[PDB]
Amino acid sequence: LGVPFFSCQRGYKGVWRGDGIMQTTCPCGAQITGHVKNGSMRIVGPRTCSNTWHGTFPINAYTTGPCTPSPAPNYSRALWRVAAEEYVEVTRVGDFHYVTGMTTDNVKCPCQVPAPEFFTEVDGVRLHRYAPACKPLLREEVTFLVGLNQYLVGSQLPCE
Amino acid sequence: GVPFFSCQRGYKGVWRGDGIMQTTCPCGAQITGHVKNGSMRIVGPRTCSNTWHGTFPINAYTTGPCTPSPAPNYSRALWRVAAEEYVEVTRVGDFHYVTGMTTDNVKCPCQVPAPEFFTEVDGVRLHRYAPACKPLLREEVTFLVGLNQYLVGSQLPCE
Ligand SMILES: [Zn+2]
Ligand SMILES: [Zn+2]
Repeated sequence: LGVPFFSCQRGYKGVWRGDGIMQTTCPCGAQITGHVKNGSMRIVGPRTCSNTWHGTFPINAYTTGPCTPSPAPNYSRALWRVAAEEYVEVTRVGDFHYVTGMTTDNVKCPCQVPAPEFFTEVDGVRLHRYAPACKPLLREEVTFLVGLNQYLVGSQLPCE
Repeated sequence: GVPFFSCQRGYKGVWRGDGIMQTTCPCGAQITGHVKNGSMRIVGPRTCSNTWHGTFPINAYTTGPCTPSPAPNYSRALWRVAAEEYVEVTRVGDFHYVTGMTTDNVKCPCQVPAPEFFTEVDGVRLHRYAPACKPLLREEVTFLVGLNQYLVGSQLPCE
């Protein structure tokens, strides 16, 4: 049962790539419409959805339309999907990035981070339509694989 | 919006996640997929090739909690390696080769991902959002893996 405000997903507010009409459903039940033109989204929604009031658009498995978010480069943390059902948590310090969490020990991730629009989530905001459930993040005494080498959790990504 | 001929080529195979998928084919048809045990039951009008072929066209109008889990035994795939750039990968046995790219000097990861990370596999789109694919350049262009450069047609180095 969707409930106003308490059920609401934290939506995206920012630059969009592509123009047209976006459509989504907030977990509260609200249908949110985004009118996108020149990188900017105008939000239409009901009074009962936190997204309507914040001017945000909750991206999820029920999002449709031609546009995609282009997230701001000043993010702190991101969820990066590195295998079919596995995630690494990326922490951005300056221009450097660190794997600070993972869903399973010895998860293999690419040696460099992609552009932020390839992240599943940035600072708690979902960016992708399909995304597997994130398992609880392991942040202690775990390692990740890059090729043949093992790196300790908190390590910088090999290529930087 | 012409029946059969406007139609997008759709996916048929294993899905992960069970539940109800919905999409709109470019012909205008609404197609529903009921996913149970990784298998999809199609419901659609007889005016769409996807109904007639048992397939499900994944695009910007797809909704539902499931995703394709394609067999690792494709021949060619489209791989989105930058915001608006793609590489074409050709598989031969356990080896992969970059056989096309949308711009010269594209950088790509050294390893191909699992197939569900491809935007297209053998002409079947797998991803909901996907930027338009510019013409694929298949000759006299280079791709980069880290600091190393390779001519089109070359194997990906982490193999
Ligand atoms: Zn809501
Ligand atoms: Zn059709």
